[PDB]
Amino acid sequence: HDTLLILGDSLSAGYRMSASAAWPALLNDKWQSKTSVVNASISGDTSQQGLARLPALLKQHQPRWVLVELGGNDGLRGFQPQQTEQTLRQILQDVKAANAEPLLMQIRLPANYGRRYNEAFSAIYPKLAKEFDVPLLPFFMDEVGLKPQWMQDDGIHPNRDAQPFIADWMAKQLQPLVN
Repeated sequence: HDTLLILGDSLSAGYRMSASAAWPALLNDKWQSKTSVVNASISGDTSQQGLARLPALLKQHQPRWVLVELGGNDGLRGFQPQQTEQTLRQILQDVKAANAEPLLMQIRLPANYGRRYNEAFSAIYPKLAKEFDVPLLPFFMDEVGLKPQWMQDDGIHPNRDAQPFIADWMAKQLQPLVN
């Protein structure tokens, strides 16, 4: 009955698969009658789009914890790292002000983007985790990517088959935090 809210993009919503197929639904199943998992993710969401939806989610779901998994789409849509940092800062602030605990997931961009860019982008996550003194979960795609059979054709998004694994991985990361 205590709720974890997942505020994510495609990596949590599921890319070209249903609600029921994505790892949060599987985690919800695994944690039935202990912890409620509410998936508030939408494919393609930027950090700014996530923040826009946040006040209505906090009021509606009154979560105890909010897992923030955003930033991956920000560069592609014209937002610089410094803008992503500030947007995430604001998200963490709203979660704490609603007396929930923020959990930040580390995001990594494709090597493709540039070495100068990736270091700056990746660096905002530990910076904010330290600044707000919150859990920083590792980027699960670092592991999922090691199995081509778990990747959709685009080489970016985990497929249906990957979702049970990711649910297991999240359950383990989140266990000490949630009961």
